[PDB]
Amino acid sequence: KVFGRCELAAAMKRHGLDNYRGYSLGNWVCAAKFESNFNTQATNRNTDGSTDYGILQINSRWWCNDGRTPGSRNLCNIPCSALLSSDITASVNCAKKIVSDGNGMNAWVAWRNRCKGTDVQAWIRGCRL
Repeated sequence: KVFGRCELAAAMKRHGLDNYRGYSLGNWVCAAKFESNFNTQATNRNTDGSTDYGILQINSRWWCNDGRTPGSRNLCNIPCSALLSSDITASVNCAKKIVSDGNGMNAWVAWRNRCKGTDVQAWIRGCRL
């Protein structure tokens, strides 16, 4: 599923990301934009052999099982395919664990490089929330 901007903002809010670990909703929407272009089915292979899955490009070395990432963990206790669903619950719950891990949203390289310190509120401009 490819979410609209304001649609994804509403979904993320419904599932408890707004101010989650102190990160306003705009941060999350911004992260999703640059990670996946709001596309739940986004996958991207990494040089290390792991793969990133879903709206927030969660990695298979630590977070989900895809059955092909040697020596990886599955800390979110989910198959990586769960992260490609039109229903974003698995991606959100897994993101909550990731952002709680120590480095906050810096875990998302695209967030650090493209969203961090910018006017992230712009991403929820005009949305019914």
